[PDB]
Amino acid sequence: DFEEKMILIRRTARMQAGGRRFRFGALVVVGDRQGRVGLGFGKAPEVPLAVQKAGYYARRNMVEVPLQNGTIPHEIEVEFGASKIVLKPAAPGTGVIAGAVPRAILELAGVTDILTKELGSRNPINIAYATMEALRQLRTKADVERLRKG
RNA sequence: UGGAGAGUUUGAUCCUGGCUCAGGGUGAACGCUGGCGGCGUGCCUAAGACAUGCAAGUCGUGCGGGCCGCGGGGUU
Ligand SMILES: [Mg+2]
Ligand SMILES: [Mg+2]
Ligand SMILES: [Mg+2]
Ligand SMILES: [Mg+2]
Ligand SMILES: [Mg+2]
Ligand SMILES: [Mg+2]
Ligand SMILES: [Mg+2]
Ligand SMILES: [Mg+2]
Ligand SMILES: [Mg+2]
Ligand SMILES: [Mg+2]
Ligand SMILES: [Mg+2]
Ligand SMILES: [Mg+2]
Ligand SMILES: [Mg+2]
Repeated sequence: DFEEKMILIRRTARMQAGGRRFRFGALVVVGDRQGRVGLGFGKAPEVPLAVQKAGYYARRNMVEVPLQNGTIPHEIEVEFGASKIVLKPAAPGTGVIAGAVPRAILELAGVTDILTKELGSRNPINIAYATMEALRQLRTKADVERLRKG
């Protein structure tokens, strides 16, 4: 059903009289490679607990990606903080031309041919968030049609 | 029919921002190594200095000769 991908895991530290106190951050992608993708970022005392928490959170955050012959209905450029993502539609045979973060998402989203580009802050966390916002914003001829029918 | 990023400022974080790496190219050079062939290519520096040979001539159907030679004439 849903395939999970781990974007990254960081160790993060905090301070107390005595020393440092770690936590673990986990960014996890989940999708059915059939138009549904979810992002999840969970943290916990230990990695596993974190990951699991991430996965659990991903499923809580789903996006309905309007796949088309394997690509996206058009181009969007989304800015999440200092990270900017650029998604450009492509023909078949192209493949998923993207950095690891946007890829993992696009792939589990069902996207198969797409032109991508990371601009601004390359921060994986905000890039991944930038992506979901991009996809989430994709519209369709029918969608526009609906909106401008009035 | 066309576009991937990564490492590094912090105890940790986000940002800014420089440095650095992965790719492609070259009339190359250097090191270790070196079997065959085809096609290309080879002073990028002193437009510095050059031994030696060759690199622009040809025409007797424009012309008159010199030199070396043969043949035939005008005479007893
Ligand atoms: Mg770090
Ligand atoms: Mg900005
Ligand atoms: Mg990435
Ligand atoms: Mg930058
Ligand atoms: Mg500082
Ligand atoms: Mg440090
Ligand atoms: Mg501080
Ligand atoms: Mg940088
Ligand atoms: Mg040769
Ligand atoms: Mg030659
Ligand atoms: Mg020269
Ligand atoms: Mg010379
Ligand atoms: Mg000269």
